[PDB]
Amino acid sequence: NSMIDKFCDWFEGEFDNWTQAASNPTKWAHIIVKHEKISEYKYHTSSRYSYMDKPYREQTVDIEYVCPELIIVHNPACDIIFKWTGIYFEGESEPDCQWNGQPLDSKARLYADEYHTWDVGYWEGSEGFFHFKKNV
Amino acid sequence: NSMIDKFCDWFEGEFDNWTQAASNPTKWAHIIVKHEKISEYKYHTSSRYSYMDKPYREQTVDIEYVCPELIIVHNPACDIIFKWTGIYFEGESEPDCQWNGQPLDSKARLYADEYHTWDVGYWEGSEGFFHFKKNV
Ligand SMILES: [Mg+2]
Ligand SMILES: [Mg+2]
Repeated sequence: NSMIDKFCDWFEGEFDNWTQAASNPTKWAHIIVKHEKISEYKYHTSSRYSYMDKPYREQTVDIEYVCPELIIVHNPACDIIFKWTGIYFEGESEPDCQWNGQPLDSKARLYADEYHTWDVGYWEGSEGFFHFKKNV
Repeated sequence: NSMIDKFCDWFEGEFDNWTQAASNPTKWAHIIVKHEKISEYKYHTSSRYSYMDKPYREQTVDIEYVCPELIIVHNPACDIIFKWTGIYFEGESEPDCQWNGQPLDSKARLYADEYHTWDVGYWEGSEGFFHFKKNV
């Protein structure tokens, strides 16, 4: 209503997983995710350890709408395709998803005030789902 | 013939500016540019100081053809639009070009065995044209 504008409302901002990290500091890094709006439907995305200024992960995305059901967070490296479930946006990487030469599988859940991400590399594997809460 | 396939032939590979750097080492860094083909019309691009393994600049691009005259090296951060001159591909950044929050102006020339680049930041300025020669 429109779906893409609602997505962008939820998607934009700064998120961090303090509660997750603090609750098991030896398992989960404390990471800050920033989705900064450049233009309408254009965001600069980045992830950083909270004690660092420089992100370890960084790119710019276009937000595309594919009628009727889909929101695509687009980058040539890896599109993430979101569907509205009735409660949140559920996202999954396209098949050809790669970071920097490594096949990647990504999942994401976008809520009104949380962003959950799940990234798995062919060789490097994964830690599981990060739970990022959106900052005020 | 087709123009986009010729572009991709010239664009793909590894380039470095040894002669430029060596000739004035206090002015020009020795940098290696790699254009690695992931898929048809899909490349992973990176620039690194030659003594480093990790690039300082890194992204994935889609190669798009816009009939009749244009080749677009696409990334949501900054499209570079190339025209065939009769001798080489001349490239210029789209107006909305940004790296990571800084307005950027980019120019490039793509030859059969060289790649020249020119990047200017709003605040940081520029060094001028880098002269990268394509490695065998
Ligand atoms: Mg793609
Ligand atoms: Mg664009």
